[PDB]
Amino acid sequence: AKCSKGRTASNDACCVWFDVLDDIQENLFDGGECGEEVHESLRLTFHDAIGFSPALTRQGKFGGGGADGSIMLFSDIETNFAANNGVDDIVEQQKPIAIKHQVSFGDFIQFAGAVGSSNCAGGPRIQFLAGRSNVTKPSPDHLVPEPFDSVTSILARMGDAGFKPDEVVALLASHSVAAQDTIDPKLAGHPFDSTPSDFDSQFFVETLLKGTLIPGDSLHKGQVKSPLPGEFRLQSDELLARDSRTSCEWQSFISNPNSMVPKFERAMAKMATLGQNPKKLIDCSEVIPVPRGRVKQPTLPAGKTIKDIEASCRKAPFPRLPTDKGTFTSILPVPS
Ligand code: HEM
Ligand SMILES: [Ca+2]
Ligand SMILES: [Ca+2]
Repeated sequence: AKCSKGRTASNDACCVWFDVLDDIQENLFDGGECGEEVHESLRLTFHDAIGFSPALTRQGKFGGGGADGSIMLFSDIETNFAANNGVDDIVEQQKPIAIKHQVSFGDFIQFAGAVGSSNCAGGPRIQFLAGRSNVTKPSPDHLVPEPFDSVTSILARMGDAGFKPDEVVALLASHSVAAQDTIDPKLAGHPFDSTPSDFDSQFFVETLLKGTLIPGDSLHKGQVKSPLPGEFRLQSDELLARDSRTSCEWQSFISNPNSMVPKFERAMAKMATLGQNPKKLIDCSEVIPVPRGRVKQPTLPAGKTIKDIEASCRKAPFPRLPTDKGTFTSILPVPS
């Protein structure tokens, strides 16, 4: 098939996404930058997808429709979940966009995440299937994992959805390109790692550092201590990095940074299609750009040493990674 601007799709129905791609890379991702709107976007893929409980379904109860765009269709309901605070912003930006192209909301949300992550340095190229219904029902509450939930409860929430523990760690790779706004509003935009626009293993490293700093005037529900100024640290992430169910895979992304993108692509492709039949969708992965950027060597921050690493696995010693030189430069917030 032939699409706009001299472009080609194996399947004709994918042709609309090429023009969607042009719009969001300009009028949402600012010339395809890996910034706030990509971060929000990528986070939005999860808040839509995870509204999916087969355990609830098995009991004659509605268990959510996963990647069905309901968070957008029923924004009023869903975004006033406490687990969904700060989410209404990127929903209300995306909504008019997906309307003009008459793509379904579920399709659109998975698209923006797939597109934006490709904008990130050493970013992943996420599979993108299309044709999700635009008819669904709002997600039941309390399905989204909270940063103050226990690992045990978090594993069980994602296992219910479909994920084994290894896969959760993989998905969390998204935190490399991430900051918070609602745990501590006064620290809004401070990233979970030192390089929030690179898709690198720095998140897995800095999560294993000891928490030594209180960045705000106090700590908060779901927040623990940071290892570095400018950096925020989630309770859930600190735990998962050290939990013996998850510590070794957490570490695997450090000892083998090449494995991070393909492992994260696999799991994302599951997530983008929770509550969906892939055999009932068409493959428009072509539209999603090839990411630029080499896999970076993971480094220990300036001022840090292997002594600062809370090594939590068990089968395999921590890898000998070099320390950055100089004094540590306090980490700049993600732009407004
Ligand atoms: C497994 C349970 C998870 C928990 C408990 C969790 C928790 C959080 C929290 C508390 C924030 C900060 C939100 C705020 O207050 O502004 C955040 C940010 C973010 N999360 Fe996660 N998350 C989880 C899984 C995921 C997954 C599966 C993805 C994507 C695959 C993801 C992608 C993101 C992104 C991209 C951000 C940055 C948002 C921004 O910078 O505006 N998270 N997460
Ligand atoms: Ca949903
Ligand atoms: Ca990063």
